[PDB]
Amino acid sequence: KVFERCELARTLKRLGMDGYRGISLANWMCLAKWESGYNTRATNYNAGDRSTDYGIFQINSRYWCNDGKTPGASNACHLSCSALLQDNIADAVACAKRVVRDPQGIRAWVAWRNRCQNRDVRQYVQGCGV
Repeated sequence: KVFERCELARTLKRLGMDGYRGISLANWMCLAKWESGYNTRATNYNAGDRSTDYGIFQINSRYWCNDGKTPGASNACHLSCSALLQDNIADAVACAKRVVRDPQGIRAWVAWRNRCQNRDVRQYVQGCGV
């Protein structure tokens, strides 16, 4: 599924993402935009450590979900990585929350660092009534 900008914003808000652990909705919108371009079935195989980034937030197999093929991986969100490729993002949002309940917070994702930190993210939720 490829969400429209404002469509995603309302859904994330509805799912309790506005300010979860200090993170604004516009920060999450900025992450998704740069991670998968609002695409729920985006995946990225990282041949280096044999892991894959799944879904709209591009959550990595080594730490967050189980795909059975990542060497010495972990499953913190306790989900099958298929749960992160659904059109219904409820599980992906629940896992992204688990990720930010970690020391780095939203900083866990390097693309957030590169394109959202100290960047005007307000533009991602303008006109969405959120």
